[PDB]
Amino acid sequence: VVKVYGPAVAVCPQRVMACLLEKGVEFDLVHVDLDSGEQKLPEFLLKQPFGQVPVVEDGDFKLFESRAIIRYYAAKYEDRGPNLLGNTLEEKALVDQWLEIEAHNFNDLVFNIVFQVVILPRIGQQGDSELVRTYEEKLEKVLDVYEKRLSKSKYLAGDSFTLADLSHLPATRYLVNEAGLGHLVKDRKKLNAWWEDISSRPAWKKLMNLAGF
Amino acid sequence: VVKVYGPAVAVCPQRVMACLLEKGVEFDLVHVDLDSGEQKLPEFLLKQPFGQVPVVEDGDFKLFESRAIIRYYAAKYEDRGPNLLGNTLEEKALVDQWLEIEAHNFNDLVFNIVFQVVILPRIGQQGDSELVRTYEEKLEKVLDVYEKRLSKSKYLAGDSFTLADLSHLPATRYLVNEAGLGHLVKDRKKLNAWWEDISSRPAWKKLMNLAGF
Ligand SMILES: Oc1cc(O)c2c(c1)O[C@@H](c1ccc(O)c(O)c1)[C@H](O)C2
Ligand SMILES: Oc1cc(O)c2c(c1)O[C@@H](c1ccc(O)c(O)c1)[C@H](O)C2
Ligand SMILES: N[C@@H](CCC(=O)N[C@@H](CS)C(=O)NCC(=O)O)C(=O)O
Ligand SMILES: N[C@@H](CCC(=O)N[C@@H](CS)C(=O)NCC(=O)O)C(=O)O
Ligand code: NA
Ligand code: NA
Ligand code: NA
Ligand code: NA
Ligand code: NA
Ligand code: NA
Ligand code: NA
Ligand code: NA
Ligand code: NA
Ligand code: NA
Repeated sequence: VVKVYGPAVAVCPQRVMACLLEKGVEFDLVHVDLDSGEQKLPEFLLKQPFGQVPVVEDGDFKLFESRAIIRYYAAKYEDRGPNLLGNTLEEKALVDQWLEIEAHNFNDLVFNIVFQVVILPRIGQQGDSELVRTYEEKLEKVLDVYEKRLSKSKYLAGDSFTLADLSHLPATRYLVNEAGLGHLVKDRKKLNAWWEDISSRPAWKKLMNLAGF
Repeated sequence: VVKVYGPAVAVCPQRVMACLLEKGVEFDLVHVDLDSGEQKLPEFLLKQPFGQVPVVEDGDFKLFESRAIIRYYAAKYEDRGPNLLGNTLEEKALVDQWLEIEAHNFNDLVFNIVFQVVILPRIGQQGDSELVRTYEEKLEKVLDVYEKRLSKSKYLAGDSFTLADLSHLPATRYLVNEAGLGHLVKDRKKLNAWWEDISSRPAWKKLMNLAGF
């Protein structure tokens, strides 16, 4: 049984768990207490040498980097559950393109925002609201590209749900709830409909029930 | 024949071209003048809607995000030239892990450094040396993990050269030349040997001959 390391509430562990749930892969969650810096101490650095979560252990196989992990499990269990990768090399490439868009254009801004608005106040530090503003204005321009895409295609990589969509679930939820920036999605009709669809999937609802969201 | 858009000198176009050269894929380079902001104007935004390079056009197939592109061509031409992906799903996962390490842990720091040290002075702006210092200190800690890995494995993802190594070529060259931070590699014996190996590959030398490096 796969072991997943990290808090249930954290974005990158959730990305992994969402894929495992979609693919029907049993796992055991091992909390790592990011609040207290457990991920930076020697025991955990033997598992993830950059001191970040998640890592997975699957027998004597060990893997980190959330987007590497979801690609691995989507392939290992391709012929079960939803096709998350695409079939043809061109379909697979479009999944990869929209993962790459998620991982930089989108997530660099969303993380920055959530870190200032949500993470830092929890440890007694004021966020930099002016900086958050700059991220918000960049993110509107990124999401205008999403809206254009979703006007043409039901999901990001084509007409079916894939890893590309899945990878957005955890951070987007924080963006539109805890960070108070739901307008970024609600202002964009196709994006809003996409969000209400993907975030209502049974695997995601199960994970949110576990996490308390 | 594949069309690749972007300057020959730029990092992400070079990442793509390195893969095409390794795989023996013919291409035509279409310069995009980043110096003058061509990538932000309407004509180019029809090709890459985030206003960045590269994009590839391969008949009526269009793809952007450099790491999506190199995965596509490594798969489309798997049975020719070097195996860049790995064979087993676990080998492929380790390639993906080290691509993910390149794409965030490594490249976020190297880009930041090169932007301040190299890009901004070329447009008449002083870089923020204090900020560059902070990046340099983070990057030493990242590269200590690389050194540990390369003590155990010839290349990053295993005993052979893969996409994981390839993806580092363009930015590392800037880091150790134009940015003046060659000590980051030279200080680390296994990393230095890895660098002198991968950057001497014939495909890379050909590309550097084209680019003027
Ligand atoms: O330093 C931290 C500590 C945390 O507990 C978390 C951190 C950073 O980042 C959060 C996070 C928030 C938003 C994102 O887009 C993202 O990639 C990660 C994570 O959920 C939880
Ligand atoms: O705004 C720019 C303009 C550019 O011409 C370049 C930019 C940014 O980034 C450079 C760059 C430099 C270092 C990197 O690690 C990286 O990912 C990209 C690129 O080579 C060339
Ligand atoms: N590129 C990594 C990012 C991992 C990451 O940022 N993890 C966060 C949780 S979402 C973390 O461990 N934060 C605490 C820290 O960085 O100290 C991946 O995708 O796995
Ligand atoms: N995530 C993108 C990054 C592309 C990117 O940053 N491209 C740079 C060149 S290396 C660019 O176009 N810079 C100019 C700009 O951002 O305006 C990819 O990997 O393709
Ligand atoms: Na990780
Ligand atoms: Na990340
Ligand atoms: Na304001
Ligand atoms: Na698009
Ligand atoms: Na919890
Ligand atoms: Na691109
Ligand atoms: Na990038
Ligand atoms: Na100093
Ligand atoms: Na390692
Ligand atoms: Na040139």
